[PDB]
Amino acid sequence: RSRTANRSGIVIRRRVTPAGDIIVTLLTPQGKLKAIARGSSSLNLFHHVGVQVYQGPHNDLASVKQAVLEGALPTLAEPERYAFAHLMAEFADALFQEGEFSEQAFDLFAASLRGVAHQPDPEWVALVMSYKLLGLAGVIPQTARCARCGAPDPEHPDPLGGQLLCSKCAALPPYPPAVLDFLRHAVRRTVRASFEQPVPSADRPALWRALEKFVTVQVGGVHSWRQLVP
Ligand SMILES: [Zn+2]
Repeated sequence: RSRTANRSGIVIRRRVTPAGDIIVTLLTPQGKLKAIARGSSSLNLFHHVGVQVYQGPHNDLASVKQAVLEGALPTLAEPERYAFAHLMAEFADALFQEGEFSEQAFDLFAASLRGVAHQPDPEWVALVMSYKLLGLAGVIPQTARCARCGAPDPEHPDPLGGQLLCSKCAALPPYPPAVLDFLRHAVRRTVRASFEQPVPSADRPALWRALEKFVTVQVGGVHSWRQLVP
């Protein structure tokens, strides 16, 4: 809401044009920012960056006037970490359509990139953080009640909505207790507590499947993200 503006954030999308200029999307504490750098920092993917940005009535894209690298995670150069970082970025972009993206969502996102970069189990960090991001977006699964009939404490898969069905609405067998436990409490408890309670990787494919379904149903700017899910 001004001509010129200083913003700090993380590059979550980056495309160089044949013309030689960099079109970037950033997540900042004040929300998503779409910007262009015509042609210090090269605004590299997943870099935490400080920019001065001009936008007037004759340019719909804000124009990057100066850009300084404030922080980077060089460890996202590892294909597997990079894979999950790219998943978090695309997830954040699709969830949250902007301004709608608080200071707390920014901090959560950044923390997710830090977990992905630094921890033994990046796929576990991806999952925890995706359910925690769902919460701050106000796209919360109702796991205390059955998706169809409303019966408390549903324990079964939900093939259509990605939520939870009770035994009497469900065709499929119950989830294992640890999947169930996580599906119930992932959104509400701390990042750290969920980090110290990892779900076994044999049970994980089912968490991704519920997550896909739920997002495909509740949020519409997807397909890019779907393609990066394990
Ligand atoms: Zn039911």
